[PDB]
Amino acid sequence: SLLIDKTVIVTGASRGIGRAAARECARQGARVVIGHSGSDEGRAGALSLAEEIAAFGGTAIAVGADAADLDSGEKLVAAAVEAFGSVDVLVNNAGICPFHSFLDMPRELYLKTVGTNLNGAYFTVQAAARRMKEQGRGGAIIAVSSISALVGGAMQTHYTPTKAGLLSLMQSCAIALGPYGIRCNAVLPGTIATDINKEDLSDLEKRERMTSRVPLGRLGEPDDLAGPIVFLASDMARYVTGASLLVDGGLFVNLQ
Amino acid sequence: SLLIDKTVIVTGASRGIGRAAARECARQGARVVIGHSGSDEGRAGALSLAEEIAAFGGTAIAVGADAADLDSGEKLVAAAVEAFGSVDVLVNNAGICPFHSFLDMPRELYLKTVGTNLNGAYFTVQAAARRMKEQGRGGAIIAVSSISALVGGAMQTHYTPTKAGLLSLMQSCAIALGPYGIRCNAVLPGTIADLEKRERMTSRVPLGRLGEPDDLAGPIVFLASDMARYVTGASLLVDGGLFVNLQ
Amino acid sequence: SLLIDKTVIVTGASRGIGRAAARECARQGARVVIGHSGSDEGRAGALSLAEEIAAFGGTAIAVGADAADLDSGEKLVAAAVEAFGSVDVLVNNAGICPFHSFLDMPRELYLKTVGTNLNGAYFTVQAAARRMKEQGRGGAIIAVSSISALVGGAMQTHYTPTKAGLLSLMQSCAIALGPYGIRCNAVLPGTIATDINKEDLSDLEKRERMTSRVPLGRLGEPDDLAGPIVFLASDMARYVTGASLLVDGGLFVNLQ
Amino acid sequence: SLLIDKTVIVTGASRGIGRAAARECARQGARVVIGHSGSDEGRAGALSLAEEIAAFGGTAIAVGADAADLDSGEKLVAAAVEAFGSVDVLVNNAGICPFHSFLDMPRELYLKTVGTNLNGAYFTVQAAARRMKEQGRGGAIIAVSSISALVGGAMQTHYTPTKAGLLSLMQSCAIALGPYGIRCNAVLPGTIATLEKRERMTSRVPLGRLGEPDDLAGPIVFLASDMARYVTGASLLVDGGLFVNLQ
Ligand SMILES: NC(=O)c1ccc[n+]([C@@H]2O[C@H](COP(=O)([O-])OP(=O)(O)OC[C@H]3O[C@@H](n4cnc5c(N)ncnc54)[C@H](OP(=O)(O)O)[C@@H]3O)[C@@H](O)[C@H]2O)c1
Ligand SMILES: NC(=O)c1ccc[n+]([C@@H]2O[C@H](COP(=O)([O-])OP(=O)(O)OC[C@H]3O[C@@H](n4cnc5c(N)ncnc54)[C@H](OP(=O)(O)O)[C@@H]3O)[C@@H](O)[C@H]2O)c1
Ligand SMILES: NC(=O)c1ccc[n+]([C@@H]2O[C@H](COP(=O)([O-])OP(=O)(O)OC[C@H]3O[C@@H](n4cnc5c(N)ncnc54)[C@H](OP(=O)(O)O)[C@@H]3O)[C@@H](O)[C@H]2O)c1
Ligand SMILES: NC(=O)c1ccc[n+]([C@@H]2O[C@H](COP(=O)([O-])OP(=O)(O)OC[C@H]3O[C@@H](n4cnc5c(N)ncnc54)[C@H](OP(=O)(O)O)[C@@H]3O)[C@@H](O)[C@H]2O)c1
Repeated sequence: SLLIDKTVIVTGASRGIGRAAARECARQGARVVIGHSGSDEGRAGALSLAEEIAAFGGTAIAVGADAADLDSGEKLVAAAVEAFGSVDVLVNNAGICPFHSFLDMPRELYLKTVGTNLNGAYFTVQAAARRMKEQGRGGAIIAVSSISALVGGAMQTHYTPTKAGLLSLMQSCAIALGPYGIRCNAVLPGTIATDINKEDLSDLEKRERMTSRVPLGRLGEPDDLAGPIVFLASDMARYVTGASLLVDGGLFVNLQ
Repeated sequence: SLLIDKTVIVTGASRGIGRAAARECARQGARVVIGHSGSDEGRAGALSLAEEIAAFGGTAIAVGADAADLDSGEKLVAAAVEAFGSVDVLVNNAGICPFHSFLDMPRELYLKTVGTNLNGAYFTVQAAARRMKEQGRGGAIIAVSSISALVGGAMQTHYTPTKAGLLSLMQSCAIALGPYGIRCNAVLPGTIADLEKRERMTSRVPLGRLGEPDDLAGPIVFLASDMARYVTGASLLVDGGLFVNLQ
Repeated sequence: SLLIDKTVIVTGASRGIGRAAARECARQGARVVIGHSGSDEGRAGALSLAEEIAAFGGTAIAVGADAADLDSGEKLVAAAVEAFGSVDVLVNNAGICPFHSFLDMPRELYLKTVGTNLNGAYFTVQAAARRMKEQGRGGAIIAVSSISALVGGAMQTHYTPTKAGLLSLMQSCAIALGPYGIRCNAVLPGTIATDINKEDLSDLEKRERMTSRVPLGRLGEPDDLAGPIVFLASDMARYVTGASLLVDGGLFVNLQ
Repeated sequence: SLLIDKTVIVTGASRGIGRAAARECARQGARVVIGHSGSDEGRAGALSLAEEIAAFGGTAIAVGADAADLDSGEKLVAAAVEAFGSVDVLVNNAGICPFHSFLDMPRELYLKTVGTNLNGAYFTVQAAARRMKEQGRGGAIIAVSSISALVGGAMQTHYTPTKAGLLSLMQSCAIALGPYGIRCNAVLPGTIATLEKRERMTSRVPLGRLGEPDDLAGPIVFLASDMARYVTGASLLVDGGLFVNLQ
C-alpha cells in the first residue's frame, strides 16, 4: 500500500532489476508503465511481466522506448498520462555495460554507453519531472546507479562515469526540483546475478571468488533492489532527497 | 507489518528522534525496549511513551541506562531478553551535542562527548551483536549518526568525530557480522527541529522545511526490516537535500 | 625542478586554471603544449602565455584542439611528440559551464557540455595514455574536475555529471593504467575567480556573500591550483593514483 | 626548499611514516621536533634520527610525549618554542593499531586505541593551534589517518572510527581555524609495509607495489607547504590505487 493509485514509470523493466522493481511497485498499489528497449526480446519480457502483474490484480502497460533515443522521455510520459492519468514516480533503470579495455576502446561503443546510460536518462528525468511539476502533487525519482559510481573498474572506463554522472544528476536535480516537492535519489547495487552476468556465473571458481567478497555471503538478486526502490518512492522517505543508498551486501566497505 | 515478533532496543528513546522511532517500531508490531539516561526527564518521557504505546495495543518497557556507562549495553540486553526473550534490532540513538569553541575546549566536555556518543555505542553494539549471534537468526543494527559525519562544524570539533566514528563503526561491524546475518547501517539526519535564524536555516533546505522526529522513523524502520535484507555497511542521508545544496 | 626533462600537455591553457598550471609546469622545468580551442581569443592567449614562458627561459608551443571535436586528442599527442619527443603528463582542463535551469534545458546545451567536458576528455586521455604506455617510462594524468563532483547545483544539472564522470574516469584509469606506471588523479577546485564565473563576481553583494562561506576567507585564484597540479604530476606523488584533492579553501566542509 | 624557517612537530616520529616525514621536513629546511612515546626503543629511535638529521646539516630535537597522556600537547609546544621560538606545522602521526576481533573486544583495549589515536591527537592539535593563533602568522596541520577512514575492517572495529574521526577533526578545525590562516588536512595511506600473503596484498595495488614510509613524506611536505596555500579540510589518498580497485 506504499504507492496506491500512483503511476510508476520504470525504464528497462523487461529483465533483471527493473523487472522486479516494476512488479513490487504494482504489488504496492501502483499502475506501472513497463518501459523497454523496443527490441523483440524486450517486448516479450515486458508483456510477460504484464501477465504476471495482472495475475495478482495489478495493472500495467508495456511501452517501447529506446533510452538512447532522446525522444523516449516524452513518449513514456505521454503514454503514462493517457493510460493512467498522471506520472508520479520515475524509476530510471535502463542501461548497458559492454565490458571493454580502455586503450583500444572503440569510439562508437563509448558514445553508445554514454548516450544510453546518461544522456537518455537526463531527458527521461526531465520529461517526467516536467509532468510532476505541472500536477503540483510532488513526486519521486530514483536512478539505478551502481557501486561503480564510487570506485573504479578497469574494463569500465566508459561505464563508471555514466553511473557516477547518474548519481550527480540526482544531487543537482534535488536542488532544482526540491521547491516542487520532487525527491531524487539513487540506489547503488553491488554484484547482482542477472542476464549480463550469464557467462561469468557458470564458472564456479569465479563465483566463489565473487561471493567471498560479500560479507552477507551471497550475490544479489533483482528482488534485493525492489525494496529500497519502493522505500525511496514512498512516504517512508518523505524527507530523503539528494541521497545515495548502497545495496551491495557490504561489498563496498569490505576492503581486503 | 514490518517488525512483527521482533525485539527492538532504542537508546535515548524518550525525546526527539529515538522517541519517534520507538513509537513507529511498536506500531510495526515490535516489542520495544525504551532506553533513557536515567535522569528524571528521561524516566518521565520513557513512561509517557510506554503509556501511549500500551494504549494502542503495543508492547514496551522502559529501562534506564546511561550511555556513558559502558555497562548499559548488557543491562539493556538483559532487560530485553528477560521481558521478550529475544534481541533482533538495535537502534543506537543516544547522544549529546554541546556546542563549544575549539581553542578553549576543556577535557571534561570532550571526554563526556566521546564517551557518550561513541564509546558507549561501541559496547552497546557489542552487547546487542553478541545476543544476535548466539540466537542464530540474524538481526539489524542502525546507528543514528549525522550529516556532520561527512562535513565539519566549528562549534563541533568534539562532536563530528563521534558522528563520523559512528559511521565507520557500522562499516567495520558489517564485515565482522555479515556471516551471522547481522546487517549494520547508519542514518544521517540533517537539521531536525530566533525566528530570523530559523528561516535562514530553512532557506538552505531544498525541500523548504526543517525535519521532524517522525521524518527519521520511516528510514529507521526500513533499514531494520526485510525491505533491506541486502543493505549493510551503508549510510542514508535524511536531510531534505541539505548536503547537496552547495552555496 | 619538479618536472625537468618532461613534456606536459595542458588542454584549455589559454585562460584561468589551465593557463596558471601550464605556466607553473614550465617554471618546474617542463616543455608545455599549451592547448586551446582554436578561437582567435584562445589562440591569442595561448601565444601570450608561450611568449611569457620564453621570457624566463622556458619552452612551450601553442596548439589548437577543439575538445568538442573527438579527433583533437590524437592531434594533441601528435603535436607534442613531433615537437618534444614524448608525452609525460596530461592536464585535462578544458571545459565549460553554461548556467541554465533544468526543466527547460535545450538538447544542444546539454550535449555541448557533456561532449566538451567529458567525451572529449575521454579520448584526449586515451590518446595520451596510448603514447605513455608505448614509451614504457610511465606518466601522469590529472583531470581538473570540481567540488561540483561531490555536491549539486540547481543551475548545473548538465554540468555536475561531467565533473563527477571525470573523477570516476580517473579512478577507473588508475586501475587500467596502473601496471604501466601511469598515475591518474583529479583536483576538485572550489570557486575560483575566472571568466567562467565572472558575471557573479561583477556583483559586490554576491562576491562578498560567496567569500563568507569559505573558511580561508577569500575566493580562489588560478594560481591556487598550479601548486596542487604540479604536486600530483611529480615524484612527490610517487604513490598517489586514483585520488582526489579539494582545493577550495575549506568550502566543502563548511556546512552552513 | 619548501619548509625553510618553519618549526614542525611530528608525533610518533621514531619509526615508520613519522620518522620518514620528520627527516623529509628537515631536508626541506624545517626545525623538526621529533616526538616519541617515551619507551625504551622509542627514545632510541628518536635520538638516532636527530643525529642522522644533524649528520646532513639539519636541526632537530627529541621530546618524549605519550600521546595517550593529554598533557603531551603542551609539552611538545613548549619544547618547540624553547628550542626554536615558534610552532608552524603539526604532523600528528602517533597511533596504534592492535588487530582484535569485535565480539570479545576488551574494554581497556578499545579505550587505549581511541585515547591514543583520537583523544590524544585532539589536544595535541589544540595545543599547536593555540600557539599558531598567538603568533598570528598562519600555520598548517596534517593528520596521518588511513584508507580505513573510508572502508571497514572486521578486525579493526575499534580502529577505523579513530581514523575516520581524525578526518572529521580536520574538516571541523579547518572551519574553526580558517580565519587564523591555519590549514588542516589529512593523508590517507594505504598498505604501508613497515611472504605468502605479501604477494596477494600486492596483487590488489594497481601500482603493483606495497607502500613505504618515504611514499608518505612527499604528500605530507606538500600539504605543509605554500604549494597548498588554498587547501584546507581536504583528504589525500596515498595508497597506490588500492581504494578504487574494487575486487
Ligand atoms: N546487474 C548488476 O549486477 C548491476 C550492478 C550495478 C548496477 N547495475 C545497473 O542496474 C541496471 C539494471 O541491470 P540488470 O541487473 O537488470 O541487468 P541488464 O540486462 O543490464 O538490464 C538493463 C535493462 O536496460 C534495458 N536496455 C538496454 N538498452 C536499452 C535501451 N536503448 N532502451 C531501453 N532499455 C534498454 C535492458 O533491456 P529492456 O529495455 O528490454 O528492458 C534491461 O532491461 C542496469 O542499468 C545496470 O547498469 C547492475
Ligand atoms: N535533531 C537533529 O537535528 C540531529 C542532527 C544530527 C544528529 N542527530 C542525532 O540524533 C540523536 C538524538 O538527538 P535528538 O535530535 O533526538 O535530540 P534530543 O531530544 O535531545 O534526544 C536526545 C536523546 O539521547 C539520550 N541521551 C543524551 N545523553 C544521554 C546519555 N548519557 N545517556 C543516555 N541517553 C542520553 C537522551 O535520553 P534521555 O531522554 O534520558 O535524556 C535523548 O532521548 C543524537 O544521537 C544525534 O547524534 C540529531
Ligand atoms: N573557475 C572555477 O571556479 C572552477 C570551479 C570548478 C571547476 N572548474 C574547472 O576548471 C576548468 C577550467 O575552468 P576556468 O576557471 O579556467 O574557466 P575559463 O577561464 O573560462 O578557462 C576555460 C579554458 O577551457 C577552454 N575551452 C572551453 N571550451 C573548449 C573547447 N571545445 N576546446 C578547447 N578548450 C576549450 C578554454 O580555451 P579558449 O580560450 O580557446 O576558449 C579555456 O582556456 C574547467 O574544466 C572547469 O570545469 C573551474
Ligand atoms: N602501517 C600501515 O600500513 C598504515 C596504513 C594506514 C594507516 N596507518 C596509520 O598511520 C600511522 C603510522 O603508520 P606506521 O606503520 O608507521 O606506525 P608505526 O611506526 O609502526 O608505530 C606507530 C608510531 O607512533 C608511535 N606510537 C605508538 N603509540 C604511541 C604513543 N602513546 N605515543 C606516542 N607515540 C606512539 C610509535 O612509537 P614512537 O612514539 O616511539 O615513535 C610509532 O612511531 C599509524 O598510527 C597508523 O595508524 C598505517
